[PDB]
Amino acid sequence: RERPATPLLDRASSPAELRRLGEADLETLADELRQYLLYTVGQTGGHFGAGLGVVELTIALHYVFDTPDDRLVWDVGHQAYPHKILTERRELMGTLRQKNGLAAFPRRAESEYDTFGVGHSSTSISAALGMAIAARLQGKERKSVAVIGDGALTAGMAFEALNHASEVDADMLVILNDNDMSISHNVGGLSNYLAKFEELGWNYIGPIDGHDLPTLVATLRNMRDMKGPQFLHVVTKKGKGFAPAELDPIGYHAITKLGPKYSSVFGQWLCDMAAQDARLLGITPAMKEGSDLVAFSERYPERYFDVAIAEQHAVTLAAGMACEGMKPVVAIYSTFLQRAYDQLIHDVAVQHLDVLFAIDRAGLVGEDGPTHAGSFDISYLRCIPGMLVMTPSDEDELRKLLTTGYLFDGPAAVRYPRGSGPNHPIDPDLQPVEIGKGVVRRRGGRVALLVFGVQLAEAMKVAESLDATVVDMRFVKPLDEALVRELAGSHELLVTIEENAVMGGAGSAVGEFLASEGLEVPLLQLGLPDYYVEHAKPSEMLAECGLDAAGIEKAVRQRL
Amino acid sequence: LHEIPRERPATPLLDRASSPAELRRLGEADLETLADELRQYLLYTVGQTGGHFGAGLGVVELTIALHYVFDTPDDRLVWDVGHQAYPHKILTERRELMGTLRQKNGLAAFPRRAESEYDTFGVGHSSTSISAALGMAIAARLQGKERKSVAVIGDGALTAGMAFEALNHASEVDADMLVILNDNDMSISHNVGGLSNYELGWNYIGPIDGHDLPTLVATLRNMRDMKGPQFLHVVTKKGKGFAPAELDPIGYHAITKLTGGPKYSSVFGQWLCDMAAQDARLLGITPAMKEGSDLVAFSERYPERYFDVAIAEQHAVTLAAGMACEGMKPVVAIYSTFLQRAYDQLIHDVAVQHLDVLFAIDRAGLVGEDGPTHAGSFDISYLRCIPGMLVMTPSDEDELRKLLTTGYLFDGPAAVRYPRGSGPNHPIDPDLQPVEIGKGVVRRRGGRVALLVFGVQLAEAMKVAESLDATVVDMRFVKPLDEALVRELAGSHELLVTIEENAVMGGAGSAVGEFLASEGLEVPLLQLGLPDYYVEHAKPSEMLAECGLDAAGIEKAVRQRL
Ligand SMILES: Cc1ncc(C[n+]2csc(CCOP(=O)(O)OP(=O)(O)O)c2C)c(N)n1
Ligand SMILES: Cc1ncc(C[n+]2csc(CCOP(=O)(O)OP(=O)(O)O)c2C)c(N)n1
Ligand SMILES: [Ca+2]
Ligand SMILES: [Ca+2]
Ligand SMILES: [Ca+2]
Ligand SMILES: [Ca+2]
Ligand SMILES: [Ca+2]
Ligand SMILES: [Mg+2]
Ligand SMILES: [Mg+2]
Repeated sequence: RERPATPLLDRASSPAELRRLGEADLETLADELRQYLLYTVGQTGGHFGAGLGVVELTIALHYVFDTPDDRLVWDVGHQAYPHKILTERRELMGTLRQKNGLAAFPRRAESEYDTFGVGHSSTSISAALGMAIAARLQGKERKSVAVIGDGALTAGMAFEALNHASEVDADMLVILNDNDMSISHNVGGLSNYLAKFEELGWNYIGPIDGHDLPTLVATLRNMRDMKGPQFLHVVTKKGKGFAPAELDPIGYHAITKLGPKYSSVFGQWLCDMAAQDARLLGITPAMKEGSDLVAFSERYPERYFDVAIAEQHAVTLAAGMACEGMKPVVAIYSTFLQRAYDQLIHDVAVQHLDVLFAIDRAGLVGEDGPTHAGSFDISYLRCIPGMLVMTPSDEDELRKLLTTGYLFDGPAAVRYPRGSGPNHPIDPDLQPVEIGKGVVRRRGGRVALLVFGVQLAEAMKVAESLDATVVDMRFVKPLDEALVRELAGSHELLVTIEENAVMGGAGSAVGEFLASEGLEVPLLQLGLPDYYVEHAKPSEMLAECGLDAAGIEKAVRQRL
Repeated sequence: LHEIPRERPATPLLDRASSPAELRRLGEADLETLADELRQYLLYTVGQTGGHFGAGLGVVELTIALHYVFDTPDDRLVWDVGHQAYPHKILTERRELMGTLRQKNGLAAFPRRAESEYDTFGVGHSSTSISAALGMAIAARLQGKERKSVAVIGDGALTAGMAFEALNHASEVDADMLVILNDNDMSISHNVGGLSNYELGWNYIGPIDGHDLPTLVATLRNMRDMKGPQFLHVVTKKGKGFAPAELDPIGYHAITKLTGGPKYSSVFGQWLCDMAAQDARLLGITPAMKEGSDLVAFSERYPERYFDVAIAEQHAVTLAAGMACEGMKPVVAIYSTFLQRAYDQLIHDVAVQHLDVLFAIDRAGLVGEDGPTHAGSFDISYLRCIPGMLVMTPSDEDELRKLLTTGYLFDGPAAVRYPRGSGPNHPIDPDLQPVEIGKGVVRRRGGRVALLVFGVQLAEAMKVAESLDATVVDMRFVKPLDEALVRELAGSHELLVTIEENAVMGGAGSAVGEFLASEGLEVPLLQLGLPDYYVEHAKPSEMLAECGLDAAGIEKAVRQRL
């Protein structure tokens, strides 16, 4: 495709210009906007289907509300490409999700029309409420509007926000963008009720057709000046306007521009262990596709649990299953495990319950940017007593360490990144490895590289030119102290490498052990720096952070 | 009743109901006399040891009925939070152990699995019961076992987001479980919330009188045998049967068994008021902990800038984010152990956007008889790894005031952590002045050993330092760490010692170690802090001594390294 002809959209580069068009033009503007959207997303890749579902709703909102003075908050923000296109950024969409281009989601630093950097779901009601409370105290006459999906509304913090808005009699509008969809279909008790609020203290209106610009513009006009907590139920269709996205809402949730993934390796381990042990239970907070429980859910429907977007519940539910003697596996991205932290600590680890966490998207995740980076799980997990914390270096180690944490009688974490690995051979057996034991991959001298994770291949390259010792550390928390102690006595430099924050990370565990035993060897900690890495392709981000061979080699040489 | 008995009461029927099995052999005509005896024993023993008071009083009839109608321990009973579960413990082979309650080596504060097969789920934090119960019911049905599952959740606990996530899921799996809403119109403070002022797939019964044993047994029997998501609305009174407690539900939430400086939370409360008197932008947030965090005076003087979000730690932090987007200045008062539940909101909504939000982290460190479920053991570890966080550890009351001011005036996310209880009782500067960020204060010049203290062990460290003639630093700042001072002491002394009331793993001491390693400074480093296990409940002094964090334990560790 090439740049579609869109003369009307070209007269609506900002809400004020859009607000100078006539209602008779909005209908045509929608077709134009859908065309430009389809065009640019095909040029760069990105999220697709949900943006198409809110083209009409996004036009109406900027037409009826005094944005940017009126505050508009988008939940998740993956459906916000139309919003960006109408807020001075249409002509920059060709840079979307590229280094130094537009970010994946609304970002305050990127435009005055983005009230709240989003990425994680279910924060919009809370943020809109806070803006509304502040606006009221300062006597401003601002509208506060939150657009939340029926999937994002399943999170507990959205219930908390709706309860609190009722309490403070907040003048805000919550717009429920109900399209019956999540990434997968929306499965949950609330989804069933949405198919068929006022009790909670909200003035409910709708449902209305979210693709009826005349109705949308009239409904919004009326609700725009009503007082107190207002709730508009709108019904949209994911992929509206593109036939094969309407047919395939899951596949067209996001598209690419016009060796097995680690998550696939996890999924076959899950199926293989389930065939061998009837105790296994697989849990995901609405990420069946991403974490890849697809086969598992089809082959063992009775042992598969999609808890919706409820990371907290996912974890405490696993704890309860562990009380009865089952073996739950919580599949969760490193960034989303931040939201279940208290359940991991209080309900699982304090009780030393037997729960395995399969921590995907560990490290840098690329175009989705810093809201989704898996930068912290080794730091936040390893300070927790009882936690077995593991960092596989390739597909085969992922399988083995899954097996090892699974069989371990206690809470265990295996983290691994998005994408593929060095494509080494995978042993089909299902046997564990000894806990707390590293593996020496290269016997060298002078400098030793203690690798926790998938930088091992890069460290081996470094090691051929330096003749370094290379250790495939497998465990962070049950640290292999004996190995570290001998390495510290036989080398002049220990170098730790990890795709995790340097502060509090795996290298610091080595450092703590060094300090406690009075071992005086020099130590160089390589890992993620103390700032939020800007979106780019994963290799660009790794290079920026010095976690490619060139970066590792340079830092090692300069230390020596 | 009007007095707490000082001598063990006569409880002939209670003595015949030492476990549910024998409780179930009594007759309906006896349960109401059992309840009266249970209530008397409860008052007696809680007056002997201290403990949670009013919430158990209100579930005395409910607990009797439950163990009478349900086949416990085979049927799964899960108590939410667990502070109301003393009667549950009295009826489950522990009545004669209640005299050890909340003491070192005695019964714990909450139900705990390793303490009794009658405690299906260790609790302390709230709102986990529906999840844990739904988890047990799913397993039971897959193992083909016919057991019942029951969660007893208070109206306060039900304001939490996870409880909603659990109700939505239970209805979706069509789980065979009973949720009982123990509704007494009360949290710790009055229950403030939209849910308070008041289909998802459950079968709702009630409300019913939670103190009428015959309706309870009748209804419970009925619902024990119904299928699918079952939901019983029961209404109780906090303090039922102890007049003074029904007249003051807040003051009798917990009691002491039957002089110093201000509490750190009281210092915070005073700081919050003074700073609100001079800045009209300041907003105070607590998730239902107005008393504990001590926003009492603030909430009375500045009602329009005080926000209690109920037991909703997550909304609390993201609300603050939004307040700061409009130029207001939110202060989130939150316990270390409870900030664990809003970690994602701090990181993604606050830290990633560098929003101006101050976190006053109370109950940092060991918290005493409440035991490991409430310990503030990790906040230094889980916050210092987050980019953009200013992380601060005051050593006394005046330091607390100064670092609150520093964190507030700082434009961005700041955190000030402090323990429960009182400090060394040093003069407090009435002014509102900040200190320079990232700079420690040399409080003693010695030699050979340098103590780098992050927080309230400073006084104990100063005692060891005078005995050893050591150098002592009051570090004040973990995350913008005083790199120049550490480096100076590393060349000057033979041993650096780090002291903090936080896990050694990932703690402030390891921030020092990270710094030494990156500059290749090779000085011996001894890290004192909290060990890598869960410290069993005791008096705070007893827990701190177990961890080596009093003057004697510090000196022993130092002198032993030397
Ligand atoms: C806390 C959290 N967990 C998981 C995700 C992964 N995720 C990205 S989009 C999405 C589903 C969106 O569903 P919905 O709210 O209805 O938006 P829609 O696409 O249906 O318009 C999910 C689960 C997330 N963004 N945040
Ligand atoms: C996540 C969390 N936040 C805060 C607390 C503090 N807390 C302990 S007990 C209590 C009140 C709970 O009220 P409720 O559930 O209604 O039981 P009641 O005391 O009325 O019987 C609170 C807020 C907690 N236990 N957990
Ligand atoms: Ca796709
Ligand atoms: Ca083999
Ligand atoms: Ca060789
Ligand atoms: Ca160790
Ligand atoms: Ca530093
Ligand atoms: Mg949806
Ligand atoms: Mg209550």
